[PDB]
Amino acid sequence: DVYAQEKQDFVQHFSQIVRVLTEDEMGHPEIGDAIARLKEVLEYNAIGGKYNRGLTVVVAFRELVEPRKQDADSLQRAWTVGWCVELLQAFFLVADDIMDSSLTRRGQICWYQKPGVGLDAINDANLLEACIYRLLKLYCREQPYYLNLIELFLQSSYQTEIGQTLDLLTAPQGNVDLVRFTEKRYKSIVKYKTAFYSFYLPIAAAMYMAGIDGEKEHANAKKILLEMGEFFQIQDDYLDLFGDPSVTGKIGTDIQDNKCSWLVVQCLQRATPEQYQILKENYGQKEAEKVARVKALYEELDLPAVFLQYEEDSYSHIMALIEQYAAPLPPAVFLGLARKIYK
Amino acid sequence: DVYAQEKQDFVQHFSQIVRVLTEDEMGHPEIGDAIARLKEVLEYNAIGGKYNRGLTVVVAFRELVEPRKQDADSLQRAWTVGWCVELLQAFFLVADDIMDSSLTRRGQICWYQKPGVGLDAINDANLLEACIYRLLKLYCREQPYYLNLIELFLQSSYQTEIGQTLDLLTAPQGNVDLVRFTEKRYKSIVKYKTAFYSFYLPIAAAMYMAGIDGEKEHANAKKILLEMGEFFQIQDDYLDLFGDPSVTGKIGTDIQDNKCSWLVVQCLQRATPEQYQILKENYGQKEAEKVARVKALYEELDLPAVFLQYEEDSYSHIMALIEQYAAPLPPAVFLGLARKIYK
Ligand SMILES: O=C(O)c1cc2c(-c3cccc4ccccc34)cccc2[nH]1
Ligand SMILES: O=C(O)c1cc2c(-c3cccc4ccccc34)cccc2[nH]1
Repeated sequence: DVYAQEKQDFVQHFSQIVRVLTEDEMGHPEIGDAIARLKEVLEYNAIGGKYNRGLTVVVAFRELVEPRKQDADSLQRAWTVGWCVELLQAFFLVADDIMDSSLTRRGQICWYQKPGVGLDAINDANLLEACIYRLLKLYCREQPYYLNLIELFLQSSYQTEIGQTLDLLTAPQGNVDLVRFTEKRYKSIVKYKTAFYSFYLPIAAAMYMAGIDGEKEHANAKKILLEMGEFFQIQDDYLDLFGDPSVTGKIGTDIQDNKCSWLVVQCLQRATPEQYQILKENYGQKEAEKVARVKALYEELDLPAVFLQYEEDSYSHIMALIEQYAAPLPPAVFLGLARKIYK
Repeated sequence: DVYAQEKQDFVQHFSQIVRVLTEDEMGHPEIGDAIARLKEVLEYNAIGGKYNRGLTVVVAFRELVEPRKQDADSLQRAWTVGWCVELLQAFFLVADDIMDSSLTRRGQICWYQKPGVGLDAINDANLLEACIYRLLKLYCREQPYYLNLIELFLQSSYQTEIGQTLDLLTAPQGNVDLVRFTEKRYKSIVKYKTAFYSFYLPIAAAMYMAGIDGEKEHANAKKILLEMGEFFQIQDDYLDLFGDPSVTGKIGTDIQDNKCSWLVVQCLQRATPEQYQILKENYGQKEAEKVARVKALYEELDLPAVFLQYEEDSYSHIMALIEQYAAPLPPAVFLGLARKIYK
């Protein structure tokens, strides 16, 4: 795929990002110790993932911009804006792992769990966020899209933070309540906390870099991308349990962690008073036996079949969304992304 | 003073800020619960202080802009940018109180310590930061200084975060070391963590709003304001101990909290090997007797006299800085601020 083609150049560019960001202690030797800590924070948190969100900027750039205008400088800017997306995610992950007491992230121990780090990781998360705007100034200050990119990264941080607030209010640690776990609530959490920054932001960033700044074009691209975001998170909640972890790189911690998953939401909708009481008793419990009972209840309520009928309607619908709203953008912009998610 | 004159109108404008920020759930009823939490976060954290940093924007605006151009709309923008400074501080305080395990802030319990809040306050701090850029867009999008304000608020967040990193590395909780407590380190911490956002940011924001965007003018104003910032923090560290808390609104928690204070720094400089060992044994201890021994050592080393000779040299020096670097700005811009700090 077009993602694997662009990966190597993109991952190689991280060294440049780190160099340019650590080139602040040249004239200001006084902050050197802080800059060394910033480097360590970048290396641990911005590296070790799939880089899919960041690569989406680069892939979309290649497809939106005329090959003739894709010079050395424009590509460097595309790889930087791609890394800004990856930094925005690192900032979210570092902080979210603190708030939900996570132990591991991308196979390794969470940054905040590292000895000597702890709650200092809050400042580290803030620094990761600050790096975006430093990189945008260093690389894009002179571009006609500079302001659009700044506003886009700010609006996406804001939407994600609203999504995170909504998530925290729905699943309060200690105040365990399944009444709050509605489809309307789930869809809003997914839209604000995940779909905007993961799907709309990288394509939207690529669009502005190509000079596509029209509100209607951005509204059209957003209608497609937000639906792709809903599907992705719904599919990810299934794979957390009903998915053979050979393919993935994570296992079912959602039942024991008391998460507002798409599974628990459908389970509640299709529940009899007795079925609900079983879920009420077993969901969110650290006990192995209790986790095993929820899985059995999900299987009983046709949830692997419910997810298949959802996939079916979703495959056709995203194709309808691309058919109707991709123009004037090349449909391959959305299709290349949908292939990675839907297959 | 000119600060007390502008206070009432400024504090009354908070209601408008909260209304405009909570006017996002009109078209998006789905995020209503999150917006209610944002309102509660604003009301608890942005209110209850002296509002000095925010008022500095408004006072400086009144003195920099021609009375004829100070219309209804321009004043609303000045009060909003003043509130953006107050929000930037709320974001820093909420987060810093988490990182150093603070119990109280402005006489009341820290937000994170409130039952049901806890580490959710990290998201709350992030939301407070996001509100700045929302207010700048809502009020200043159409102004020729829009971008300058965005970049100024971003650069100030970055400088404060670097200052906070430097502070955390100097005073690691558990890894108690006085060797790190140097004057060069203290001055860098104060400059990055405090002086930029408290002194340079509000005047600089007022300057851009007046159309004063020149690099030399900003460099001149910064030379004055950074020295005012150094003095302020040095004076504040003294008042923490040697200052009768009748005047202030806080007491000596710096010795027991193991802080890199200007006092402990001078104490180390003027220490014999024996005097250092006493400090090494008693500094950073929760024990009342141990806290009492440090105070006695500071008194012995002429530290109230050392601070007076510092005040003397500082009074003349800031007057020299204003004399030399205020032009073309009215010197009252800096003088009105220095009066509040130096008297
Ligand atoms: O977050 C992960 O580890 C992950 C990412 C993906 C993606 C993916 C591929 C290409 C672009 C994307 C843009 C936004 C979100 C996800 C993608 C497809 C399948 C599984 C995944 N897991
Ligand atoms: O932070 C507090 O509570 C406080 C603020 C002040 C100020 C002050 C006054 C006017 C403008 C300022 C701008 C930046 C920093 C401090 C000021 C003068 C004395 C004591 C203070 N305590």
